[PDB]
Amino acid sequence: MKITVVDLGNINVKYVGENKGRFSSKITNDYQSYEEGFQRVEYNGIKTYIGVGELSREFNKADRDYMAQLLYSLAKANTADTKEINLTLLLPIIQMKNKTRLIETLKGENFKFKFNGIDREIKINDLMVLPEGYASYYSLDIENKKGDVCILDLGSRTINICVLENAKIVKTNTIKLGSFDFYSKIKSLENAKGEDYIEEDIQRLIDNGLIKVDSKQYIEFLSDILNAVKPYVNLKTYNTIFTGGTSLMLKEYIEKLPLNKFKVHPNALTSNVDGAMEASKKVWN
Amino acid sequence: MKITVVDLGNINVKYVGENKGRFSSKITNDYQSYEEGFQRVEYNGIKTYIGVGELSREFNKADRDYMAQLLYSLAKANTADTKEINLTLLLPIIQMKNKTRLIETLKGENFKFKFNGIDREIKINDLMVLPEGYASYYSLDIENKKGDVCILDLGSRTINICVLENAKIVKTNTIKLGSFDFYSKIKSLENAKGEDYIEEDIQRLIDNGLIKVDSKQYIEFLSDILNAVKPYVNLKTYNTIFTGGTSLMLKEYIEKLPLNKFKVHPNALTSNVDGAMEASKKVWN
Amino acid sequence: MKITVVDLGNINVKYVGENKGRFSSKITNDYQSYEEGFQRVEYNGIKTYIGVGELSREFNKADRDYMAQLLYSLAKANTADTKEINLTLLLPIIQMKNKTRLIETLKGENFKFKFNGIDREIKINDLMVLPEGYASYYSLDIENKKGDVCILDLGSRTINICVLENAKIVKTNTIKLGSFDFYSKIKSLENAKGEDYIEEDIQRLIDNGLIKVDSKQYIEFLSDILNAVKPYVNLKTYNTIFTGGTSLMLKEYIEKLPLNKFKVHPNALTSNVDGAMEASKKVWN
Amino acid sequence: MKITVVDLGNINVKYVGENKGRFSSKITNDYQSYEEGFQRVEYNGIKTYIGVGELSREFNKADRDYMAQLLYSLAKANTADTKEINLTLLLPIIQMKNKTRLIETLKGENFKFKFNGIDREIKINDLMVLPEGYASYYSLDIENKKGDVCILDLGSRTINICVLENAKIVKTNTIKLGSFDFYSKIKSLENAKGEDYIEEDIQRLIDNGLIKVDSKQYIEFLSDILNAVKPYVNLKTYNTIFTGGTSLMLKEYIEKLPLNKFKVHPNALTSNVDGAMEASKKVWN
Amino acid sequence: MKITVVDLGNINVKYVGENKGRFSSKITNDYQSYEEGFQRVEYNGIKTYIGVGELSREFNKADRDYMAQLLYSLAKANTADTKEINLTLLLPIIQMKNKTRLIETLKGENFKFKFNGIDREIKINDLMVLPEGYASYYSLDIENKKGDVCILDLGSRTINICVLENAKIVKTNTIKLGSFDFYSKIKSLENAKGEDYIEEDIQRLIDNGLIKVDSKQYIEFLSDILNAVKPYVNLKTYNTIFTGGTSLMLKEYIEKLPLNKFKVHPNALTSNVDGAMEASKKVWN
Ligand SMILES: Nc1ncnc2c1ncn2[C@@H]1O[C@H](COP(=O)(O)OP(=O)(O)O)[C@@H](O)[C@H]1O
Ligand SMILES: Nc1ncnc2c1ncn2[C@@H]1O[C@H](COP(=O)(O)OP(=O)(O)O)[C@@H](O)[C@H]1O
Ligand SMILES: Nc1ncnc2c1ncn2[C@@H]1O[C@H](COP(=O)(O)OP(=O)(O)O)[C@@H](O)[C@H]1O
Ligand SMILES: Nc1ncnc2c1ncn2[C@@H]1O[C@H](COP(=O)(O)OP(=O)(O)O)[C@@H](O)[C@H]1O
Ligand SMILES: Nc1ncnc2c1ncn2[C@@H]1O[C@H](COP(=O)(O)OP(=O)(O)O)[C@@H](O)[C@H]1O
Ligand SMILES: [Mg+2]
Ligand SMILES: [Mg+2]
Ligand SMILES: [Mg+2]
Ligand SMILES: [Mg+2]
Ligand SMILES: [Mg+2]
Repeated sequence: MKITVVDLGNINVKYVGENKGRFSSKITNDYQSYEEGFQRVEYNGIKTYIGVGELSREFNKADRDYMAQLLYSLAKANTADTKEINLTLLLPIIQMKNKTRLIETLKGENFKFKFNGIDREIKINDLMVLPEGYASYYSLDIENKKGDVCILDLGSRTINICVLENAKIVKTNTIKLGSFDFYSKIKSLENAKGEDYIEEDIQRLIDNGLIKVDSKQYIEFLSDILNAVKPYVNLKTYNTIFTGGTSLMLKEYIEKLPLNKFKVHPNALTSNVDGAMEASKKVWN
Repeated sequence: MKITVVDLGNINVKYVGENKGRFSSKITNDYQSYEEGFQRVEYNGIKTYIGVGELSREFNKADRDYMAQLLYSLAKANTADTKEINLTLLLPIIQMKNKTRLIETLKGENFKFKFNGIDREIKINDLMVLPEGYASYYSLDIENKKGDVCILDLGSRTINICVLENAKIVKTNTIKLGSFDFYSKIKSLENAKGEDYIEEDIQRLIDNGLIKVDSKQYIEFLSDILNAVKPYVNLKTYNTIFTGGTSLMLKEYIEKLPLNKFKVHPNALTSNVDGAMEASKKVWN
Repeated sequence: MKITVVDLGNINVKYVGENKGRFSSKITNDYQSYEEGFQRVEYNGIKTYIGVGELSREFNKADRDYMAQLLYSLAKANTADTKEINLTLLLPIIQMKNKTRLIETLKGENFKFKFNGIDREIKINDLMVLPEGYASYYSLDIENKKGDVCILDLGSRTINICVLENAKIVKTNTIKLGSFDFYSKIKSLENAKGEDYIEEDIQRLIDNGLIKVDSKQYIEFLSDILNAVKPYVNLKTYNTIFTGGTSLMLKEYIEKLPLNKFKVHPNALTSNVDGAMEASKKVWN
Repeated sequence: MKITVVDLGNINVKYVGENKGRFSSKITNDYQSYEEGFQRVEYNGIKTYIGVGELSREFNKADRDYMAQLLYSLAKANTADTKEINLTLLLPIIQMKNKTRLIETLKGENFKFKFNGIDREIKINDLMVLPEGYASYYSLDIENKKGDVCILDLGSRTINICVLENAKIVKTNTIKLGSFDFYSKIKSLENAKGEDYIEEDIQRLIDNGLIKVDSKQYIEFLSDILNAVKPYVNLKTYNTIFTGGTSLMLKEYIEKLPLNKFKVHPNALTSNVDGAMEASKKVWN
Repeated sequence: MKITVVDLGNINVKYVGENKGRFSSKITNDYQSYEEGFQRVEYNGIKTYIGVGELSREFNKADRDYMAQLLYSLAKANTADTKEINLTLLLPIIQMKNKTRLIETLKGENFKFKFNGIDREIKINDLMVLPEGYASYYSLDIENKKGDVCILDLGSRTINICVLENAKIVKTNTIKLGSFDFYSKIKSLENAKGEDYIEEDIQRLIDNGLIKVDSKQYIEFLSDILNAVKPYVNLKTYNTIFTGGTSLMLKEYIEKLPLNKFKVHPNALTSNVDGAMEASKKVWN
């Protein structure tokens, strides 16, 4: 009956159901003293604390312990009364076959968990999967759907390219690149001097004003990503829809490109979500 | 019982059966991630995606992998219930003998395929072949049949000339020329500057308004093609029926020629089809 | 006085001067910790490390930062004592006009750089440019020069066609295709399962024996490239000289083609170089 | 003349000269009653006792009081008669520039110290520095040098990655992680109940059989470290040489990994040393 | 109804209820002659004198005879008329589970005692527990709450670290270190000569001017404690709130640190108290 959409991502998780929201992808099984105060979930005896700790960089996220984050997001989005729902997940546009390994472990399965001590249960009627980026096309405005466009999702580690003709797809591909590599680049020179920064606590340093990120590093990253699209797409053609958090991160620099026609998707963070979410309304409803 | 007509072409495929239509000749065996969303056919274990990828420029189209496009067109035109049909193909007016290599591989053969996962089968009672251009004469209006006319099909790569006396043919020939050479000419100067266009994604650029095609390039192409007909035909004589997509592409420029009597065939795209299609009604029915 | 020839390429750079050689086209401006141990060049304050990092896929290589690779190759080929030389570059047979943008930035210019810390300078008397593929004709054996031949360079991203009559050219063209597309095809199915390969570290995987490249993928690539030459050349005619690294990559499969007369150029890697290099001896000497 | 190599480390110090050996990195300036019985060194009036006390966890070990441990190791390795030597230190592969701050304070300097009351002096002709991990490659067996390998040093607090092509480096990086974090994890749950353990006296508890370390904690640590290498290296590729004491600590669990090609370096403790030590023979001798 | 907060500590006890205050943690069951004149409490027949004698150094203070000090503090803070109250204790941020052993022995229990001969009774409605250091965050000023801060309590024997994001915690840990170790260090060299000082009567000697504490011993202690926080926190980041009596003891030396942003909490002695005390108002009121 209900519908829930979850983009696990690699650094951020974005959920939309009865209530929408997002949080950080950090997950840790490390033992903790003051359990009351943190967000956590316990499944079949193993406990995990969310929003802190490691980052789960493993590629092919079909098997990167997509276990605690999913249930936590389901509990946060919907309410306790809800028991049966329809899940619509978003996988990268290249790892589709892994959905076979997904459905087998989820479809028609009842999951019981704690969610900060308030034990509850949940079941899912049927599971559905959509490519990343392609989903966002549905959230796109009508004025851009008619034309031949290119959905370009700039993920933390994955760039997703989906070229759409007039309501049809032509090209689909993925690139191993994203903001994580930029964070690694920054830490490569920061940790060198005397410091101990890592890819996790580095963005907050930029936000609070400790790391002085020169404007041209963003330009270098822009050139690098745009150097990873020429073999597959000519960005001057195929009016482009930038999506993902990296797009918001680089928008003021993207807007000054030598591209005839383009734009940065509004609410890009949830775009890939909302789009797929719209698709759900089309299928079950 | 049923009758189906298929013009494979070189850039476009045009089918007419219980339901008519057309699509692009692009075919690719390349591996694909998001199979659901594309049009495809799998035959004896090998899968091909239609409407995208390469273009299959091979001449003598009797052997240019006329395999996936044919079955896809048959499935799209007719319905699943249909099992036996009569196929009427259109070959160029010079490669007739290759029909011997065609019939042997098709007549009395049952083909099973997927067509986007919905497996089905189909058989063909008997195969029939007609020259290109000659077919369109049947689709022609009565007012032009009586006079001595010249059917001139301007294909993407082949120009077909068939001179008809009063219900009889006198001259028949083919020329290696068409819109593909024009696309090559345009890309020769476009790719030179900084770009990466090819013969496939170049027409769409003209359509959407990126390539500024000067009016006189069309005139140059017109002179080139009309320079390829003087040895065989005097266009002032032999009232001319222009057919093919190139005719629609150049019609407003053809209409201003110093020719006493001529015309551009209506629905030229399907003309060569409809004509031959009429012929089928004459033979089996 | 001296003469130096440099084929920048897109994946490999090939230099010949007083000392010949080649290396990889990978270039990175990324910050590096252990600078001693890598090959690098610093120009006007910006440092670049060669043989590692990105790949610079940008087409129209007249402006793809042809800056560090050039100076590094000049330093490696010649010696420190040399100050003035004559440069003979090789551009694709379609981007000639870009030579105007080249000469202006190079002719009569003195470049100072580090080359792994040993600072040095160099000047170039005059600059010269030759088409790709056409150059290799000079390196060709005499037995093939007399006949009407077709120089076919199979680059990593560009196919160069130059048809030569008896010591004269007739046809000249370029196609966007090469081994880079093959690498993209392989990674399209490899990255899908669970992996993280890209177009850079994929050839080494084939070489060391991790990727199982089926024999028929090479055949598919051969058909694709040979499907990109029919509109311009009939390979049965115009005895063919295959050049480029891709020719060595596919030679044992090229040798089994239904072509009456052909061959694979020896030392094809440097052929395009040596040929043009011979031309230099003709002009200045 | 003589050559001495010193790996200060963070928990253990490893020296090799005329006589090889190792000891603990614990250093304390705390006042002591029974000075006779402990190992100590007094430099310019300040006394320090080695093998007991604090642990000097400060990162960027270029300035973590690398003062008493160094002289103590020099005295223990060589003999009293020796006056002039050549020092070859090992720094992490990311803090190279700090060598500038090192040489200035050491090169051409005479150090006098007590070494348990037997006053002596020593001078160093010239100082040399090598990256950690990279050094161990020289100690590696010939059978592994030819292939493209990955030196992976698992330090107490630092993971050092150095990817070597055929006798050349491609990738170099550091991660803040090691056995110290594992000790912190263990104490996090041990100290909680009633105890007072710290990161220093915790390994001895495991060795003597008081802390019951479940087998799966080692697996968790293995996954954590292997989660810190995917962005930079694919361990299935790049045949891996594990080095460092942590490798010996986890070897029986490393040996059961799903890695096609790998190994644990013999005498890993001194590997990083011996390797660099070999390098010294190449330079001065 | 009433609310009472008690920080037992290890050397000092700090109570706040209807009347606030503090005293020394010294407790002795030793027989005493002149009982009138000392502060004491007798519980179930056993008498204890407060403010003199031993010091109760036992770690895991959930069971270090937290019996007489508690009742004495309750009697001193509130008045005789009060019978029922709500207790809010402060435990270290690592020994939470011991609260289970606490509540069972206190919740819903009536305690009768003497308190210097004036017999009285008291009951507690419900018991509540909070981590040390975390509590002080509530007492903190608003200007520091919004930012990502680090509460650092420097106890007599325990260092408590609690890293707070924007109103949320991320890291929580404890270290065995404090002013008691400093007192032990001082006595190690004082008792050596001819004296008989211990960890109890040593601070008073500093206060009254008998022990000449060199300024650099405080610096050594500062470095030692700051050497015990690098693995868990980078003090340059995470604006720091120093709390505890040791902070007041070292404040003039803390203020001269190379830290960009920090401060010493006002009334740090009661900070950990007041904070938790505020929390009580939030829960019951
Ligand atoms: N409000 C914001 N302002 C600036 N940058 C943001 C904001 N929200 C997210 N980002 C950036 O966008 C990135 C999030 O990418 P994300 O969409 O989580 O990757 P993926 O889609 O692959 O999961 C982060 O690295 C973050 O720096
Ligand atoms: N609706 C249209 N408007 C303008 N041009 C068209 C249209 N449809 C087709 N064309 C042009 O006609 C050509 C199609 O030729 P086609 O009939 O497919 O060749 P062939 O008959 O040899 O298969 C294309 O190159 C296209 O540019
Ligand atoms: N010794 C060799 N053996 C097998 N393949 C090779 C060898 N040398 C080069 N190649 C292949 O040839 C290609 C080099 O093409 P290249 O000549 O650099 O392109 P371009 O001429 O466009 O710069 C590479 O992709 C590589 O796989
Ligand atoms: N003989 C041994 N048996 C088991 N474990 C050992 C042995 N020797 C050292 N170790 C482990 O290896 C670690 C030493 O790491 P080390 O090489 O000193 O770090 P670094 O290289 O960063 O200085 C220690 O934590 C210790 O537990
Ligand atoms: N007014 C003061 N002036 C100077 N130092 C003080 C003062 N009050 C307390 N101290 C110091 O602070 C310490 C008290 O620490 P405390 O907060 O009791 O530890 P805990 O919080 O672990 O119980 C004592 O060692 C004392 O020397
Ligand atoms: Mg994403
Ligand atoms: Mg046709
Ligand atoms: Mg080339
Ligand atoms: Mg080490
Ligand atoms: Mg305290």
